[PDB]
Amino acid sequence: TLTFTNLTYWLINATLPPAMKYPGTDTTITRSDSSGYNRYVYVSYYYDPSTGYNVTRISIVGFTGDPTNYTNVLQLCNKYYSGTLYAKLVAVGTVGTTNYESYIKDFRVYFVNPTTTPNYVQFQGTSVTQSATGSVSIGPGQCATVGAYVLVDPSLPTSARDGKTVIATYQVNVVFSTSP
Amino acid sequence: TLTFTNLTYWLINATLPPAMKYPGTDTTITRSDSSGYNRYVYVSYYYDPSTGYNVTRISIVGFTGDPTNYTNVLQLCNKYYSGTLYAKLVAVGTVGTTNYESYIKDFRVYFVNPTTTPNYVQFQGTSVTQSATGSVSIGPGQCATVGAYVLVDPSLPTSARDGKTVIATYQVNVVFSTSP
Amino acid sequence: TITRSDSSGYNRYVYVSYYYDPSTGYNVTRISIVGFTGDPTNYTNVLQLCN
Repeated sequence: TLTFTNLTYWLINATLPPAMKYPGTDTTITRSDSSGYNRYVYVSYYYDPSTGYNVTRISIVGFTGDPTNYTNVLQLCNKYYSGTLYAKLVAVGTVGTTNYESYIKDFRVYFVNPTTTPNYVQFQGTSVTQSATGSVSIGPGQCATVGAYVLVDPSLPTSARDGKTVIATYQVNVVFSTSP
Repeated sequence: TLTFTNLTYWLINATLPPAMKYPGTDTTITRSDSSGYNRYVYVSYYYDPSTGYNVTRISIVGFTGDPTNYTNVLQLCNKYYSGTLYAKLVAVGTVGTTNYESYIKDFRVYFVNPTTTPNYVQFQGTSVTQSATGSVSIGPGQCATVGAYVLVDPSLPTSARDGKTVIATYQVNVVFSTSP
Repeated sequence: TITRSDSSGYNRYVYVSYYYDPSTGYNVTRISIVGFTGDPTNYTNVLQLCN
């Protein structure tokens, strides 16, 4: 009954995403004990073959029974879209499983350079107690820097304190936006 | 035997398509890097002479290694019909071959303002995995918006990462009607 | 029975009528179907034929 179509062509274009990640400054602590890793903060990105996400892994060292605060880990800012870009962090949840995840008692990722609405995502062991943060405005050239906060329960077994072993793996998604 | 004909007299004067295609606010970014194009979304409706269709060329610049979605892409928005329009979405497949189509891991199309039953047709590279959606009401005054969701695998060569080259071309057939 | 039309003059979109033409003596039946440019047109119920 008067069924009508349009037959629309769609074309797509590919370019480097405008967010990009810099390793910050705390990747040059260059001081470490016999820990295999010669640094304290690692920043690198590899192409996931399953889904093609620009995965950016980070290695953070936490001190058992003693809270640790970071002030310069990652900075986010537009490098090609020269507009006012809005960013926000959303927590996803634990990925993988090492059965050590009950031994972490608090873990937070937050902005340091721009101060805004709550500006922290908190993980209580395996569950997520803070869903997402608010937006933040970023201009051309200036970047929002991201801190960290790790606290590991001191009851961790001695055999896993040498630093080789991984005790957690958290996914957080930071979402760019053109609106507040 | 007992065969009397019809001799139909069959009146046609086609009216303008009451839906019509509006660029939306995505073309109002008006800002871009030194990538050649001043705009990211090139929405334009062109008279196709090859087969006689009001084909609309719109550009959806999908960023490499990062799933990108758009909110205000296309407006199916009745200005010449005084009733309520009921539409559903069916996709065709591929047009031509850029030899880069395998680099797409997902291409699904979901609206923002109109909300209904699944409301997304999803491509899987060259193949198709979603058939169609349900009906949605579009009447006078209330105006329907079309969205998108594009993800590109970051294994694309840097030469095609400039945004000039077209990486894929798909057909979508939206069927607007006056009845559900 | 579409019974709906924009500012196109005809208050309907499908017409069915028949007149007895004297030139050929045929029960010529008149059907009118509105078209749309750049747009395939399909229908469901135009005419019913049965004894």
